[PDB]
Amino acid sequence: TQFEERHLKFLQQLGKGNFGSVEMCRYDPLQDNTGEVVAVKKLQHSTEEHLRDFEREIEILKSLQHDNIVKYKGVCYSAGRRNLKLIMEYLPYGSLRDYLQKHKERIDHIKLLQYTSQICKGMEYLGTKRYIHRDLATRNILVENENRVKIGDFGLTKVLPQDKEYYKVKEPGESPIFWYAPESLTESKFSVASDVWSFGVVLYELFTYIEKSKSPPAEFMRMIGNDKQGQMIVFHLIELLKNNGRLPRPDGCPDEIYMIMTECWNNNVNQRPSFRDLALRVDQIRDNMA
Ligand SMILES: N#CCCn1cc(-c2nc(Nc3ccc(C4CCNCC4)cc3)nc3c2CCN3)cn1
Repeated sequence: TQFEERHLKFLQQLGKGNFGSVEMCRYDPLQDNTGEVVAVKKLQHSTEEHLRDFEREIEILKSLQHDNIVKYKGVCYSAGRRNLKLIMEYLPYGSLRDYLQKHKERIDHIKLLQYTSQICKGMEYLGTKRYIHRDLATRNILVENENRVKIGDFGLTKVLPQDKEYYKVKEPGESPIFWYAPESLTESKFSVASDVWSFGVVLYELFTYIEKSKSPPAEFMRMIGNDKQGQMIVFHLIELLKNNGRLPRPDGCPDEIYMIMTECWNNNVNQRPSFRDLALRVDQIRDNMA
């Protein structure tokens, strides 16, 4: 937790997310080019609301210790408490979204299911802490090596109240609506079960291999008609999901995997599977394939 700004050497931008950025830096306190490369998240507009959210995000990440969750290393700030920065381990292959698109000819279904199982175990761990991730997507999953992925960003993550199994929240700005459960679109309710709905969309993403015209936004915009503007998009999306319109089975996806997706996409919040059942089903399919 003891990083001093004078010793962080900027190398390049790695990502520009909900509104902050992640940079590759070398932490080199001895100024001899032996320090380690780390990933550094900062806010791009340090309002007090975004800053309190960022402090809570930092506390959430520091409290998580799991093989499939990116490692907290520390914090760094300038004089006062301003320009707060989160220091994390650098993962060399980048986001799963980009990795999968780049290496799709070398990544088979058994490997996708290995990633799926690691994401499920990460999410189950979050749930044991009563955290709701709210932004599960392959762009927020990072690749440490070809056999290990990690949930890599927690900017929207909330803690459940102790008396309730959901958290109601609507932030100004724009929301990844094409990953959202219907009750998150209509009532702004987020829960473990809405994370399960999004997990279904992640599984869809993996099995499309991030083909550009097959993305959830592309498919949903086609299904509702590309005329829709602004708020009409969300309205028509809600109505589409209410009539059980769903993303199609991806090319080459086995029906057993598509059935996992469609069970995650249950309109009835209480009938969606748990992350532990998802991991068991995925691991049984993996074992059958091997
Ligand atoms: N999740 C999430 C969304 C926000 N976000 C977080 C990161 C991040 N990226 C990395 N590593 C990383 C990233 C990109 C590359 C590209 C570089 C050009 N050549 C191809 C590969 C390589 C390595 N390491 C991390 C983080 C967080 C903590 N550790 C990136 N975006």
